[PDB]
Amino acid sequence: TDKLTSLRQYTTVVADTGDIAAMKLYQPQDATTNPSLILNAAQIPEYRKLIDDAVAWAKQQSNDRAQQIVDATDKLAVNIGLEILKLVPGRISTEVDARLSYDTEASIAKAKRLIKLYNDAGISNDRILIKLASTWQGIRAAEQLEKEGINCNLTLLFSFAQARACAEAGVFLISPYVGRILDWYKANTDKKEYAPAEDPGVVSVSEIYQYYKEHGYETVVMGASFRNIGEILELAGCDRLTIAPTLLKELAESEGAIERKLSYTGEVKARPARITESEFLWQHNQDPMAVDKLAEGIRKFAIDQEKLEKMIGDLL
Amino acid sequence: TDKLTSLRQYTTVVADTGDIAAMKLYQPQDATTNPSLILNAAQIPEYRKLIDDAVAWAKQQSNDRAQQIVDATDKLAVNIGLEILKLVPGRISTEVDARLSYDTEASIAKAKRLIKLYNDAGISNDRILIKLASTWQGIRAAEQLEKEGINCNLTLLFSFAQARACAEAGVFLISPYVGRILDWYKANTDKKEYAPAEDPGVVSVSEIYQYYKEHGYETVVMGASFRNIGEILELAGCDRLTIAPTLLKELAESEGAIERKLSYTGEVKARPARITESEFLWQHNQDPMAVDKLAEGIRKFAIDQEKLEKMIGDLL
Ligand SMILES: *[C@@H]1[C@@H](O)[C@H]([C@H](O)COP(=O)(O)O)O[C@H]1O
Ligand SMILES: *[C@@H]1[C@@H](O)[C@H]([C@H](O)COP(=O)(O)O)O[C@H]1O
Repeated sequence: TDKLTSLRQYTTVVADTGDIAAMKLYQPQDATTNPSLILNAAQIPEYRKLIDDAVAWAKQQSNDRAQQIVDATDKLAVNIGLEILKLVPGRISTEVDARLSYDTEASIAKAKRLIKLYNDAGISNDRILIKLASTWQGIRAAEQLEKEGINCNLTLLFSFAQARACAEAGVFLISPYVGRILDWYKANTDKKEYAPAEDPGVVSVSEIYQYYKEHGYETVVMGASFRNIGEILELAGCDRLTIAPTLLKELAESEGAIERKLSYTGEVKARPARITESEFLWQHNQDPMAVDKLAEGIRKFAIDQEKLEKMIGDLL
Repeated sequence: TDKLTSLRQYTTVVADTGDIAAMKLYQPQDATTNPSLILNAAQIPEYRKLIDDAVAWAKQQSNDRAQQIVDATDKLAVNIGLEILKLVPGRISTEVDARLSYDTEASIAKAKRLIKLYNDAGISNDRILIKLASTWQGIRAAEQLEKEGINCNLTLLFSFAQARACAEAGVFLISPYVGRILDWYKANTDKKEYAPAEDPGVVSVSEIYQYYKEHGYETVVMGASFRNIGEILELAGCDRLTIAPTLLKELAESEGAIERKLSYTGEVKARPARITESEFLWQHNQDPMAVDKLAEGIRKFAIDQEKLEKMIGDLL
């Protein structure tokens, strides 16, 4: 058989898309969305119903334009999640407004709001991951949310400091990036070609996986952001991998068996003291890639939130 | 006469160097040092005495190598400052260990330590600025230090969020950058030639000046980091400008009178509520230049601190 089937021996495959067609085709365990994917899925003609339903629902919650905008955008994201959950047996990841990324209290509130919308639609918390940026503030939000029974997907994870802080916070899942790290290295160094094992994103996630397993952390490691199938294959054995339909298709069309790459077979090591905020900030900012890309990914998801709001505002 | 004399009609000229020769030649009101300048000034043959004196003093404070390293490096910076104060009637800026930049409590302690060294040498606080990075943690450190009669120079100021937070903290002085902003724009955009008025660093400091004066803030605005004399001339009227000997020389050798560029002639405007940490983080991270350059400048100054420590460690 094919490399997607072979990968699935080792790794739980997750579909990184808001498109239900992919869920039907690849029958993934979980799915991930993000504000950009929500904005793109809103353009799928067959999703016009979901948009109109979100708007109609919002208009019934209040007579305030600003609030209708927020209600409609949140309901759209949730409506898309609900369609996906009809077709995937595991989790949907739904991302909070990235404008809240440096605000712990606002992020906790938004997570609870999205959870409420799902719960009111009949979906329990065991089917949802609230996805948010792994800034210090986001990690602290997640720590509290997990204590209150809300499982999170900590994302935009670039530096080891972020990885460590997320594990120490006991978050349900992390989605550390591969592809965006490659992007940075291609843009900021003269090496524009990497063998899969030397891809800096592959190295990053591999190192994270090892750290997590060597210290007995239970946080799920889900690689995210991919540019090529080689990156994915180098991470075979990662707990989960979230992969866009384009690369799911490439894997399914690639013949051959693959070997497991990521394993931990040793003893559990004693954990350090928790990283402090000051230590986290020092260490994250040692990493010029992580500095740039965390801030950038937040800015970009925030822009897409604003674009979604503009789309919705025009329909009220 | 010359452009340096002409500039001095409008702006207090400060010498950006650890080299006493410059203080004698240009007779500046104040001087600024930084960890890189301290490392460089340590290489001036005539400063060997200052180094040997710092090491000998350190060895008398303790028999602990780690502590001697810190004591000697701090004493060297102060010894250089003391030499400069013999030749300048105003302030010396002496910068704290940049490794402390994301640690408010450690930064407060270091500032007080340096102040103690100066005070023990007979120098009062009205002659000293403790220089530190304008991270949130540094601004909070400075806010407290000012309440305790220690005047600070908040530096590595790139974003407007930083400028606003520094003003709101009531810091004695800021040293926002011009030249490093130009550096970033040349490296990250296709425009590698700027007319002085369009130089993004000039624009940054000009905007900061306007904001400070329009809201009645008393914090001194001292432009820092220069790549050419045109940048400096565009800021004629800035409260202070700290300028390296190379450009002081260029200004002194340029004939011609210059006009004042930076002025505020209006009414005092009401201040907003204080920017919160979350707002500050959001706004700072909107600025990819500021994101990169704040973290980078900290990393670089920290490296120079380590290099200084290596030099000292070798002499114990
Ligand atoms: C959410 C998930 O949807 C995304 C995605 O995997 C990133 O992919 P690129 O945009 O291709 O880098 O990342 C998580 O934050
Ligand atoms: C301290 C001061 O010494 C420096 C200096 O002005 C920066 O100049 P470049 O190194 O040429 O950009 O800046 C303050 O932090």
